[PDB]
Amino acid sequence: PVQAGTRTFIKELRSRVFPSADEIIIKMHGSQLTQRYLEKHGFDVPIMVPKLDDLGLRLPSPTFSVMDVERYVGGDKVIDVIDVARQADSKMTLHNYVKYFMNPNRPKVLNVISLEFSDTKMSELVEVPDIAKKLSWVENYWPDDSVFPKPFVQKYCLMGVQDSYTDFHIDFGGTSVWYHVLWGEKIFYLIKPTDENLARYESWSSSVTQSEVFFGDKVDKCYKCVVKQGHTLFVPTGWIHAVLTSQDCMAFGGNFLHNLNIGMQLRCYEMEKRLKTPDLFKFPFFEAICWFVAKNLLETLKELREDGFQPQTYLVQGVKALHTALKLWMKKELVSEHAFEIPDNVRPGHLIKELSKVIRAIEEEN
Ligand SMILES: O=C(O)CCC(=O)C(=O)O
Ligand SMILES: [Fe+2]
Ligand SMILES: [Fe+2]
Repeated sequence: PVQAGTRTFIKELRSRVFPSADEIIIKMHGSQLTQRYLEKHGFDVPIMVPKLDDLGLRLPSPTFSVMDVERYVGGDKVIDVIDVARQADSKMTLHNYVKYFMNPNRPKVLNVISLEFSDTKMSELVEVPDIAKKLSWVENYWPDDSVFPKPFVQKYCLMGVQDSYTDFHIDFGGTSVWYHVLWGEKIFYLIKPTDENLARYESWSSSVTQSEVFFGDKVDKCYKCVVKQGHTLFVPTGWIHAVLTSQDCMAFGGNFLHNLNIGMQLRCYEMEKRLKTPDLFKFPFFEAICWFVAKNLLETLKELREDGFQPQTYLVQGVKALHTALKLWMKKELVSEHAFEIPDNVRPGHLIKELSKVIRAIEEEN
């Protein structure tokens, strides 16, 4: 058995020659990446932006070190660290990790991918891509008067040593993500969320041998995408991926929900419940925001309707998806676990009704 994360597993991973990510990803300029563009062409595949020009992405120069991160963040903060060889979660202090990171003789391969710092002094040193902020649900529909706290999943600092490996997974809540390498290099293994691939992934996740079975071998194509320094990668909803730190690296990233692929976002969330993924603890109120969005998307439609216009395809599909989800969460035999997530500004029974007819119309009036 070849265990994920081990020196042996890495020998095989580094030797396989996967189909190039160039077969599917789109490379564009920071200026080309607009909400307008996405709403027409769709956001169904990874988008690569080689130069950060025009992304609105601001961050410390290529010399920003791991030592600086400890200063700006505070070596005291306890962080989640990954023992890659054992594919297990550990704990440490930003101080001890840096000490480990800088020692030339690393006795083990440890990785940091969950350090959220928007609540620290290192936050001012970073501004996320404008596109991410334009699409982000939290950026557009989160009321300043809710009881639920606003989620901080927009700024992560990643620091991994050579050969750190994150096994295949789908980002929490089915969120999209942006990724930038300050220095070093990351290698992404990307799998398209085809119905076949999603079923198989959920199967592989709920099987004991998951760690001895390379998921890349269970699908038709596993695209190798090399993210070199200065590059920014945008991974869309539901994409299954694994990442390998080919060399000591520091990168930044963030997660965001949007109106383009609501169907896939709802499918990935429901799957993550079925597998009881500890990751979902990062978007505790995914359902709360879904109600907020439904109210807004209902409005947009009510308008286009009362003025004789037909909505864009993705918007009907998306709203129709929210409809099923909201209705499922209200079932008498289930509402007891979803209830607390219903905002006090929304009338559950009523909203699901307004959605029902608005969808009824569009479907019939077409
Ligand atoms: O860097 C890693 O090892 C994993 C990163 C990742 O999965 C992400 O940004 O969505
Ligand atoms: Fe991920
Ligand atoms: Fe968001």
